[PDB]
Amino acid sequence: TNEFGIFNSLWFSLGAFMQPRSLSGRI
Amino acid sequence: TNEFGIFNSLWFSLGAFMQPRSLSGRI
Repeated sequence: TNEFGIFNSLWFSLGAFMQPRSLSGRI
Repeated sequence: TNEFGIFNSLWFSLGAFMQPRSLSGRI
């Protein structure tokens, strides 16, 4: 569960390093 | 194996000609 948060934190950091319809994180 | 590097070099050249979560090449 701890690593699952690391892989995700690295994915959101890739969604950070700039460029479905989950309204929450969508806006 | 030599052609596999050519098809890829042409794919990375397309990723070059500008516009998953492999952190390495991600950043």
